[PDB]
Amino acid sequence: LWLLLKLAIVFAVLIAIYGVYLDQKIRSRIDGKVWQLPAAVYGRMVNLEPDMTISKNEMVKLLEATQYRQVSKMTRPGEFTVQANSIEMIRRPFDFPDSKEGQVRARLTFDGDHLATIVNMENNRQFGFFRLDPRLITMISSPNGEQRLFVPRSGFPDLLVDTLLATEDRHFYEHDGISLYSILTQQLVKNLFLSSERSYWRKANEAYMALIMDARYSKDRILELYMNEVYLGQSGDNEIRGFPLASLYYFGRPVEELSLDQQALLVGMVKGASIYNPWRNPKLALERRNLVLRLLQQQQIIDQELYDMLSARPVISPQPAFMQLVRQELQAKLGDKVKDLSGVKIFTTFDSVAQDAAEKAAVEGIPALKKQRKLSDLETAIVVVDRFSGEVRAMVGGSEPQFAGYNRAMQARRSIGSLAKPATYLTALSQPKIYRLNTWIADAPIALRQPNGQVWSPQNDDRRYSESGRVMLVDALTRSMNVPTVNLGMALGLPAVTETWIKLGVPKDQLHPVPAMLLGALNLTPIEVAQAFQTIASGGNRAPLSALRSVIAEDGKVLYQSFPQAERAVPAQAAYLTLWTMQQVVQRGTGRQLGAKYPNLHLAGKTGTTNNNVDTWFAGIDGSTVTITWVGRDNNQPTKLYGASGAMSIYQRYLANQTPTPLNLVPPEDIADMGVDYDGNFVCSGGMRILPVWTSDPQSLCQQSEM
Repeated sequence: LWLLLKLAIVFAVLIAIYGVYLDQKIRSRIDGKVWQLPAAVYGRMVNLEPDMTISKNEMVKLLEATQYRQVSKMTRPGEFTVQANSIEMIRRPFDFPDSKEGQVRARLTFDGDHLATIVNMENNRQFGFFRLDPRLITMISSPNGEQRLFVPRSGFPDLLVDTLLATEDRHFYEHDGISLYSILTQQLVKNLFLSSERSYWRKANEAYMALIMDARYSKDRILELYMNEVYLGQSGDNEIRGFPLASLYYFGRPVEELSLDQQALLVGMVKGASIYNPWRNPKLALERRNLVLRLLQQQQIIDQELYDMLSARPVISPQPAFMQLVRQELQAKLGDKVKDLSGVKIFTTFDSVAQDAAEKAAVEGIPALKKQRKLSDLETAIVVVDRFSGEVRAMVGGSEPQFAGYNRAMQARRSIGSLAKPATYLTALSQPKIYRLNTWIADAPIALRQPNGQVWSPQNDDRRYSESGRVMLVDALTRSMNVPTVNLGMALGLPAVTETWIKLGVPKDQLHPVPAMLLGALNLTPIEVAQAFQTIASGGNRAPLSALRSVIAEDGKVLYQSFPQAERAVPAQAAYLTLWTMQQVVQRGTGRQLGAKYPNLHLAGKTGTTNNNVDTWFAGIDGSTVTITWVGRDNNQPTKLYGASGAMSIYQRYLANQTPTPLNLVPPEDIADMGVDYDGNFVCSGGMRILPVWTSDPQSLCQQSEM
C-alpha cells in the first residue's frame, strides 16, 4: 500500500541529523589537530665554505652519511656525482630554521686538502657558505604510540600519487563502478574513526562517512591525509604510519626521492605491512612489489626495475646512548611542556660520520682485541665532543652500540688512573715564575703519613728512580711518572690540584683530596672526562658539553636556542703548555704508539691506566675535537691488557675510520721557545732542548746565565 513514504521520510531525516552529527566530528577533527606527531630528531647541519679543510673523499663520506647517493649522472635531489677535483650535487630541499630552502645544484670543487669553491650551477655563481641538511636520527617515542613524519601534499612525487591511484583509482566522489565484486576507493575514513572488526557495522558506516568526507572536502587533500595515515610496519611497540616515514624507515630516503621501483613497493604493502614487512619474509614482500609494477601502462619496462630492491637492514631505536643525553638535556632545559607537543623539530649536535667511525671502532676493535689477548669478555665507551664548543659529536656506550641497554658513556663511573696526571701539571704550569716545563722534580722514595694507621709508599711503574734523583716537569708527565707526580702534586697542595678539577668541570662530589687522588683516585664517567679535557683542549675554556642546538615548534617558533656559554677556567699559556707537553706524550712518551701511525695529526693525548689495568683509557685531541676512549670489564676484573694500549688501539681504529683534522697548535701571547742546556738551565742562544716557556721577557735567559 503506502507507508513507504511516511516511513521513507521517517527513514529520511534520521539518516541526516545523525548524518549532520557524524558530519561534525568528521569536520571537527580534520580541521585542527589531525594527529599527534612525534618530535623529529635531527643531527648536525654542516655549513660548507671556501677554504674549509675538507677533502673530496671526506666530503663523499659526508654526503653518504647524510643520505645522499653516489650516481653516474644526477636526476633528482639526494644525489651527487664525483669527478677528479670536484663533486656535483643536488642538495636536497630542507626546511632550515634560518630560511626554508629548496633544492640546489652545486659543484663543490676541491684544491688538495681543502674545499676551494662551492658554485650554483643555475647562475654559475659562488656561495660564501652553503648549507647541508641534517640527517633524521629518530623520532622521540610517540605517547600515542603512533609515529609519523608529516609532509604536505606537494611533498609527494607525481608517480607515487599515480601508482597509488593505480590500485584503488580515485572515482568521482562516490564509489560505484569499483564495486564489481563477484562473490574500495579512498578508505581513509576506515582507520581514522572506525575500529574493528569486519562489516557490516563497518563498510556501511565507512561509505556513508566517506562520501561525507569527499563531499565537504577537497578531492586533493583527501590524499594528503591518506598518504600520511597508511600503515607500513613496526619498530617495537610503535606503529609506522604515512609514506613520508616509511621511505626513511625502509629505504633511508626522503619520500620525495623514491625510485618508482621502491616507490611502488610502499604502495603495495598497504594491504598488510606486517605480512609484507620486507625483512621478515622478503620473498613474499617481493612478489607484491611486482603485482604492482606489473600493471598495464607506463610503459616499457617491467624488466629493468624487477631486478632487486635493496631496503637496508634495521631501526628499532638508533643511537640509544646519545639519545639518552638528548632526552636528558631536554628534560633539564624545558621541563615537561613538550612531550605534549605536536610536530616539534629537535635539532641536535650529533655527527653521523663520527658515530660511524666510532661504532665501527668499537664493534670491530674489541673482538679483534679479545682475540689477541683471549679474554672471555671486554667492553668500551667512546665520547667525541667539539674541542671548542663542547658540543657532543658521537657517543658509544658499549661493545655493541646498536643493541644498547646499558650506557657506559654516561652511567659507568670508573677510576681514571694516570689520566689524572695532567690536572697536576696544569695546576703547576699555571704559575709560571715557579714551575716551568724545565723545572726539576724529585724522583725519590715517597712514604706518606696516612691519617689512619697506614703509610703510603707510591712507586714508579718499573719501581726505579732516576739515578739523577730528579727529572724535569716535561718528562715526568711525558712518561706519566708516579713518584715525581705525587712529589709535584703534593708540593702544589691537594686543595690546589682539587680546584683545577673543579674548574675543568668534573662533578664536585667526586673530588676527595687525599694523596691517591693525584695518581687517579677519582671516579668519573667518560662524559665527564670528556668535559675536563675539553676544558683544557679549548685553550682553557670550559664549554659545558651540549647535545642540543635548538628545538622548533610546528610553526617555526624557537622553543630553545643553545648559545655559546664557554668560560675561562685556566690560563691559556698553561693549557697550551699542558697540551704541547701532551703532544710529547703521544710522540716521545707513553702514547708513542700513536705518534707513529699519525705523526702528522700532531695529536695531544694522555694515557689512562689503573692498578692491574682494570680500567684503561686514552684521551685524544686533534685540531677540532676531544675523543675519550675507555676500555674495561663490567665486573672490574683486570683486563690483562698491555696498559693504555687497549684503549689506544680502539682510538687508533676510530682515528682511521674517519679523517681527523691535525692539531696545529697556535700559542697564546707570552709563549717563548727557549733553549735549556743539559743541566736544564736556560741559555741565550743555542741549547740542545727547546721548550715553550711562558714569559713576558727572556731576561729570564740572562738570569739563568750566571746563577
